[PDB]
Amino acid sequence: KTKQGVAEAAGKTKEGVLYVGSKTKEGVVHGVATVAEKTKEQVTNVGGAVVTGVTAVAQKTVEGAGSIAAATGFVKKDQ
Amino acid sequence: KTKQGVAEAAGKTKEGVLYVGSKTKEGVVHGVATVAEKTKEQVTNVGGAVVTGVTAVAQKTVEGAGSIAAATGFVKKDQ
Amino acid sequence: KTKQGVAEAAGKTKEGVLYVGSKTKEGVVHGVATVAEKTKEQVTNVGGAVVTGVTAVAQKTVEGAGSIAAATGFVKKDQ
Amino acid sequence: KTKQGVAEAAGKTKEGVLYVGSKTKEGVVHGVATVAEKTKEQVTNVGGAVVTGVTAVAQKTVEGAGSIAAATGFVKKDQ
Amino acid sequence: KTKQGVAEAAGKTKEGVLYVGSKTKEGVVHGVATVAEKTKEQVTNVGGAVVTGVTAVAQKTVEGAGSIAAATGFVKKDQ
Amino acid sequence: GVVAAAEKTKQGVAEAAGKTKEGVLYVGSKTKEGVVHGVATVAEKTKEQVTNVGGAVVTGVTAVAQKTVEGAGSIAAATGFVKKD
Amino acid sequence: GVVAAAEKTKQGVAEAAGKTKEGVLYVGSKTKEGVVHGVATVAEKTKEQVTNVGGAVVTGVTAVAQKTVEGAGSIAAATGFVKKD
Amino acid sequence: GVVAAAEKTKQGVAEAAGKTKEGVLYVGSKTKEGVVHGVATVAEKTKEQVTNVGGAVVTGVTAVAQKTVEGAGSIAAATGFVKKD
Amino acid sequence: GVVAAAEKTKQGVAEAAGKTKEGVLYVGSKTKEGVVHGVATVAEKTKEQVTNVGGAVVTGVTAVAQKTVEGAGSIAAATGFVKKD
Amino acid sequence: GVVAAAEKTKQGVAEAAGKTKEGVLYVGSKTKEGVVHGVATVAEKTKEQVTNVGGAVVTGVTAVAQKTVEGAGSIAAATGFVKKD
Ligand SMILES: Cc1cccc(C)c1NC(=O)Cn1nc(Cc2ccccc2)c2ccccc2c1=O
Ligand SMILES: Cc1cccc(C)c1NC(=O)Cn1nc(Cc2ccccc2)c2ccccc2c1=O
Ligand SMILES: Cc1cccc(C)c1NC(=O)Cn1nc(Cc2ccccc2)c2ccccc2c1=O
Ligand SMILES: Cc1cccc(C)c1NC(=O)Cn1nc(Cc2ccccc2)c2ccccc2c1=O
Ligand SMILES: Cc1cccc(C)c1NC(=O)Cn1nc(Cc2ccccc2)c2ccccc2c1=O
Repeated sequence: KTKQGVAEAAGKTKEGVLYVGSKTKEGVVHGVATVAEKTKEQVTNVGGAVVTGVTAVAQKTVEGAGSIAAATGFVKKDQ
Repeated sequence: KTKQGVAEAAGKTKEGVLYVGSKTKEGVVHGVATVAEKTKEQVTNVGGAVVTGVTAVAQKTVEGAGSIAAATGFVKKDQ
Repeated sequence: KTKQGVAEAAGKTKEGVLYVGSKTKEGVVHGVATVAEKTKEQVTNVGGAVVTGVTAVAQKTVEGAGSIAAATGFVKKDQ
Repeated sequence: KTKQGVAEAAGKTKEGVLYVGSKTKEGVVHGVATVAEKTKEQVTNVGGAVVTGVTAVAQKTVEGAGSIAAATGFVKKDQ
Repeated sequence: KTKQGVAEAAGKTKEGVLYVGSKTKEGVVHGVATVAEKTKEQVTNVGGAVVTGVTAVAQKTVEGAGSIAAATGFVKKDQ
Repeated sequence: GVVAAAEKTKQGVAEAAGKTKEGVLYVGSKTKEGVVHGVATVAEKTKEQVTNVGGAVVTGVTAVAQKTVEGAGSIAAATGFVKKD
Repeated sequence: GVVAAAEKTKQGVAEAAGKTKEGVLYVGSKTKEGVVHGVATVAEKTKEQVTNVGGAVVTGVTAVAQKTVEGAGSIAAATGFVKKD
Repeated sequence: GVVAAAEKTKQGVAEAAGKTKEGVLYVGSKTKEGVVHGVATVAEKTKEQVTNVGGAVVTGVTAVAQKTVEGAGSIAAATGFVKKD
Repeated sequence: GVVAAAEKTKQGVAEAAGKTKEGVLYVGSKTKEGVVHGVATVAEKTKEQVTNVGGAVVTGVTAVAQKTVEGAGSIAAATGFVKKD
Repeated sequence: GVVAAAEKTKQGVAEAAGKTKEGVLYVGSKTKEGVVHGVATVAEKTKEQVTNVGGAVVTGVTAVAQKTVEGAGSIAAATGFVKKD
């Protein structure tokens, strides 16, 4: 037997009100807020990569080796 | 046996009100907010990549190796 | 036996009100909001890629290796 | 037997109100806020990588070796 | 038997109100706030990497050797 | 006098505003005004006797949520001789 | 007098504003005004006797949440002779 | 007099503002005004007797949350002869 | 007189502001105004007798949270002859 | 007179401000104004007798949290003849 990332809840009663709940979060992006007010941005690009926005990436994988969740704003010239 | 990312809930009663609930979240992007007010953006691009918007990516995979969830704003010139 | 990303809920009673619920979320994008007010955008592009909008991608796959969920705003010139 | 990252809760009563709950968070990005007001940004790029935005990456993997969660703003010229 | 990162809670009563809860956090980034007001940034880049934004990365892995959670703003020219 | 000009350009934007007043805006926000959440009551053997003569009585398990803009919110009001001239 | 100019450019933006007043804005925020959360009561054998004559009485398990803008929020008010001229 | 100019450039921005007044803004924030959270009461054998004549009485398990802007928030008010001229 | 200029550049920004007044802003902050949290009461055998004549009485387990801007917050007020001219 | 200039540059920023007044800002901060936290009371056999005539009485387990801006916060006020001219 093997348990990994398991949320367990048990409750027992005879008379009254009983509440049982279980929650699980794996690879979750929650609550991203961005505000830009009266912002000046001047970009001159020649063959490059420029990133100025908002990026939110959430990845969950099982039995995955070598995976990349995010790769933002890069120049790759492998030979 | 093997349990991975399992949410379990059990409840028992005789008289009254009983509530049982279970929730699971895997690779979930939740709550992304962006505001731009009176923002000036001037972009000149010659053969490059420029990203200024909002990107939200959520990926869930099983038995997947080498997967890329997001690749935003890049220049690739592999030989 | 093998359990992965399983939400389980069980309830038992004799008299009264009983509520049982189970929810599962895998590769889900939820709640993306964007506002642009009085925003000036000037873009000059010559052979490149420019992205300024809103992108929301959700991907769920099983037994998929090398999959890419999102690839936004890139220049590819592989040889 | 083996337990890893397991949240367990148990409750028992006879009469009254009983509440049982369990929560689990693995690889979760929560609560990212950014504000830019009256900000001036001038960028000149020639074959490089410039990143000025907001990046939020959350990755959860099982049996994954060599995985990279985030790789932002880099130049790679491997031979 | 082996327990690692396990949150356990148990409660027992006869009459009254009983509350049982368990929480677990592994590889979680919480509460990142950044404010830039009237900030001037001038960047000239020629073949390099410049990073000025906000980066929040959270990674949780099991049986993963050699994994890199974040690699921001670097130049790699391995031979 | 407010003047905005743009001459001899390739892409030009010229905006002029005399007076401007911004407003209220919500983006991905949650609000709760006058909200009752999660009330649980258990009673086994309760004896209640009420003798009310010309008054307001509130008895039992009561869960009241009120949201008022230009009025009054009351639960029990035993008044008299209310006049507006 | 407010003047903004931009001449002999490739990309030019010229904005002029006389008077500006910003507003209220919420981005990914949560608010709670007058919220009752998580009330649990257990009673076994309670005896209650109420004799009310011309008054306001609040009895029992009471959970009240009120949110008022331009009015008064009251639970029990036994008044008299309320006039507005 | 407020003047902003930009001449002989490739990318040029010129903004001029006479008077500016910023506003209130919330980004990823939580607020709690008048919030009652986590009230638990256990009673076994309680005897209550109330004899009210022309007054306001609050009895029992009471959980009140109030949020008022331009008014008064009261729980028990036994007044009289309220007039506005 | 406020003047801002930028001439003979490749990337140029020129902003001029006469008068500026910043505002209030919250970023990733939490606020608690008038909050009651975590109240637990246990009573076994309590005897209560109340005889109220023309007054305000608050009895029992009471949890009150109030947040007022331009008004008064009271729990028990037994007044009389309230007038505004 | 406030003048800012930038001439013969590659990247140039010129900002001029006559009068500036900063505001209040919170970044990752927590505030608690009028907060009651963690009140536990245990009573076994308590006898209470109250005889109130034209007054304000507060009795029992009381947990009150108040936050007021432009008003008064009172718990028990037995006054009379309140007038404003
Ligand atoms: C709630 C309650 C119960 C029992 C005793 C009382 C005093 C109250 N309070 C109020 O009625 C508050 N009020 N008063 C007035 C003015 C008015 C009232 C009665 C007769 C003539 C004029 C009013 C007018 C227009 C729209 C709303 C309202 C309002 O809401
Ligand atoms: C809540 C309550 C219960 C019992 C006893 C009292 C005194 C109160 N308090 C109030 O009624 C407060 N109030 N007063 C007025 C003015 C007014 C009241 C009555 C008659 C004529 C004029 C009012 C007018 C318009 C909209 C709201 C309101 C308001 O809310
Ligand atoms: C809550 C309560 C219970 C019992 C006894 C009292 C004194 C109070 N307090 C108040 O009514 C406070 N108040 N007063 C006034 C003015 C006014 C009141 C009554 C009659 C005529 C005018 C008012 C007007 C408009 C909107 C709100 C309000 C308000 O809220
Ligand atoms: C809470 C309470 C209970 C019992 C006894 C008292 C004195 C109080 N206190 C107050 O009513 C405070 N107050 N007063 C006034 C002015 C006013 C009051 C009554 C009649 C005519 C005018 C008022 C006007 C407009 C909006 C709010 C308010 C307010 O809040
Ligand atoms: C809380 C309380 C209980 C019982 C006895 C008293 C004296 C108090 N204190 C106050 O009412 C304080 N107060 N006074 C006034 C002025 C005023 C009051 C009554 C009648 C006419 C005018 C007021 C006006 C507008 C908004 C708020 C308020 C306020 O809050």
